[PDB]
Amino acid sequence: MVNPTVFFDIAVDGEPLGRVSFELFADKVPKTAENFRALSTGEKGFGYKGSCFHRIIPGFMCQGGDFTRHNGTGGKSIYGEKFEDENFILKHTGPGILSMANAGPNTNGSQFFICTAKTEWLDGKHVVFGKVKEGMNIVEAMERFGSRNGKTSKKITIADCGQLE
Ligand SMILES: CCOC(=O)C(=O)N1CCCCC1
Repeated sequence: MVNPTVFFDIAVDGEPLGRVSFELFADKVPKTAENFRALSTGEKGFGYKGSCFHRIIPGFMCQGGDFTRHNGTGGKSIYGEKFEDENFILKHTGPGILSMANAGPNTNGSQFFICTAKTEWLDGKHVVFGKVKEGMNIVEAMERFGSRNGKTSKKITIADCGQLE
């Protein structure tokens, strides 16, 4: 151990954009970090590779991780279907925060978002579990394919993903 590092290679209608890497806070939210880690390697036989960022809102966040329905209504965890909010120790303090999307309390599956700003109104509502390490420039590039309601102007996909260490 040590907190693990995962990467995504991002593409735009298939054209490579670049690599984003994340530190996952297994020291504070081990169950949540492990879900995202395993979905990033695909070790359970499903996961993030090939999925899209379906909702990108400039100045707010980039949301993805629905690998089952590919529209924001789907996705599942490595623990069945959904799991509890683990804790809310960490806060949405600024750009680069990685946090769990949900449909209300205790409905974590696979969907997640990457903040591009401080979003303190999500504190206590979404479980923060990591941060961007490398590639914030790529997140900023992704953000530019979003819109105010979150519809993307091109398809923003996870071409590849996995664990770095
Ligand atoms: C910024 C994260 O957004 C979400 O998790 C999301 O999709 N929703 C927020 C919670 C209610 C349903 C809609």
